[PDB]
Amino acid sequence: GRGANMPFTIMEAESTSNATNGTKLTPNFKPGDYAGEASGRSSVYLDATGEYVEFTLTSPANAFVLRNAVAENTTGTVSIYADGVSKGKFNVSSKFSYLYATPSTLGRLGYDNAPGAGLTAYWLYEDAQLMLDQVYPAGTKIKIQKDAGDVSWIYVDLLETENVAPPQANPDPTKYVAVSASKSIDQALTEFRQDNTKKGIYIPAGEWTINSKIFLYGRATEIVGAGPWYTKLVAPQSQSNTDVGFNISAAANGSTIRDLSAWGNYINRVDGPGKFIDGNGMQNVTVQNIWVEHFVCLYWGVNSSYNTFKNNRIKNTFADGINMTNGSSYNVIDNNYARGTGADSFALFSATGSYNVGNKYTNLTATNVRRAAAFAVYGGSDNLFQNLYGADTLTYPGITISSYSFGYNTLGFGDQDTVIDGATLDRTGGDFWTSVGADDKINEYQNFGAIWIYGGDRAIKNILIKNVDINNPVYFGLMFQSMSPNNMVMQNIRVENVNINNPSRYGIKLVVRAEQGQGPAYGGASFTNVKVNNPGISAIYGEAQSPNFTVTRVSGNNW
Ligand SMILES: OC[C@H]1O[C@H](O[C@@H]2[C@@H](O)[C@@H](O)O[C@H](CO)[C@H]2O)[C@H](O)[C@@H](O)[C@@H]1O
Ligand SMILES: OC[C@H]1O[C@H](O[C@@H]2[C@@H](O)[C@@H](O)O[C@H](CO)[C@H]2O)[C@H](O)[C@@H](O)[C@@H]1O
Ligand SMILES: OC[C@H]1O[C@H](O[C@@H]2[C@@H](O)[C@H](O)O[C@H](CO)[C@H]2O)[C@H](O)[C@@H](O)[C@@H]1O
Ligand SMILES: [Ca+2]
Repeated sequence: GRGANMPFTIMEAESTSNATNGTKLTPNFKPGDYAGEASGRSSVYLDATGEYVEFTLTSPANAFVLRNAVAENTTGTVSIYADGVSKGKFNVSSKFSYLYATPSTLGRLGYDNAPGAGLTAYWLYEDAQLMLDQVYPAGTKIKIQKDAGDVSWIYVDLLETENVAPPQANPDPTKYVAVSASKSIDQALTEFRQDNTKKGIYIPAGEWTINSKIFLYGRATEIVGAGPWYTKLVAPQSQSNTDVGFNISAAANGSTIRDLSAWGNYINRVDGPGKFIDGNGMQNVTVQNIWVEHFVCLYWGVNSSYNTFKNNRIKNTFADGINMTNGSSYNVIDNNYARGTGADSFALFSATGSYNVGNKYTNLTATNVRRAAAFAVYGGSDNLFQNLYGADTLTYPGITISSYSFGYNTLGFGDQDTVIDGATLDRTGGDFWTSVGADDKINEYQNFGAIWIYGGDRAIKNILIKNVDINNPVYFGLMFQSMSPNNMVMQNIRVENVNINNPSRYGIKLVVRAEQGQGPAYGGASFTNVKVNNPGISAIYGEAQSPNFTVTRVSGNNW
């Protein structure tokens, strides 16, 4: 029960509770693979008419999201049945999936949408959303079945089920200017700004074009939809990579955007444009119960403080889900669900104001991270990451804790703890970068544990990791590394109440030589009640070869 508390239930297609006459994939950790990229590292392949996967509802549902893979450059249907009776068709498509690179150019993952000579397809899964005209009770058999006229083949990865309430009306037509078939979002906002009795705008159920960046100014503005399944803001879908959404000027600090969805038209990553909400320096803004897809990011804060992002769904983006940078402090990032981000799902990048401080990243779920980490913290002071669920990273840790500057002006970690408290990390880690001349070499890449503690070129200190379960990480549970030649001494690094279950290589790795010119870790870390269970090779690697690093076994360690 770690992570976000969402109204939808997620059921893996391959669950043993699901009858099927299709083909259940054996798991692997390979990017560019229909198993490796699936939630749970497996899917059920339906490849003939009449092949099905049968789900059983554990909670009532009238609405469904099917994560699936179909052929490149295709659209079509797959059928849904309730208790053996056909009830509709999902619109399945690869419009937003299939991003191309090569095994040695994973730095391009997400950027390049066109197939080409010698190029491998990655980011193979996408989603289909469907609402049915009845609430089906728990115990209903919901069958996904490939009938005549459906797509030639489909990998079924998981099903979201949800009991969606009826749409919520305009809270008060005399205070919220309604968008309508003949009144645009921009026109409603102009009416709002020019009449001080208005609190904001209401966007009814429907599909509403957002073909521009919509600027909020004048004063604090409320933007209220009917619910994310009902109010859909849609980037022009015959265009691609249009920078649309909202941009909140300082005059509109204190605004609220809630209860709606935003459907972008990005088909690859672009660096600069592409955040659904822009709000450089924004303060006291609330973004609540919105569902956003196919943007580069939901939000990328820049000295943005005292904001609240709550109850949101961030799916299938081309870079970070939410990042808060360059002084962003005292933000509440609470109870958000991310799946399929294109870079760090939830991130905090501290830079020069000296540190990002006082942020609370709580009750967060980040899964199917298509590049980089589920959670990432780059420097900062007095920031909390609490009750996290991360799973199924393609290329990188579940949690990155790093004092590398990336060339920006930053002091690294500060004098108050950065705390990871309560986290479950399932099948996290992966391959990235290169390992030429590396120690402990198993392939052409650097190899990443579920949690990466990386001392870079800035101070690495005051890190507390506690109450973490790490299940079946690709390679390692905890991976400690110091950048040479800087050799920053890690101080006050403590690990408490951690279970590392079935890591394929080591429970703990102290990186001895990541690549040519690099050396072992500097400083130390303490371990209290850290259990390593059934490691593939050994509980800990690198201790005897890291003479500048002290492992302190306080108590309760079985290694
Ligand atoms: O603060 C660093 C820069 O952040 C943003 O651009 C990011 C870019 O550097 C790269 O990391 O990709 C992400 C996602 O597309 C970009 O958001 C700002 O746009 C840029 O002005 C900053 O210098
Ligand atoms: O050195 C410049 C690059 O630094 C970072 O990436 C490092 C990478 O090059 C390799 O050496 O591995 C280390 C980790 O062991 C990486 O941190 C930046 O991420 C990259 O953008 C720079 O080009
Ligand atoms: O061509 C636009 C769009 O069509 C499909 O998605 C539908 C979406 O437009 C509408 O708002 O909701 C429908 C029911 O949930 C969706 O099926 C395609 O799936 C999508 O790729 C495409 O952009
Ligand atoms: Ca699955």
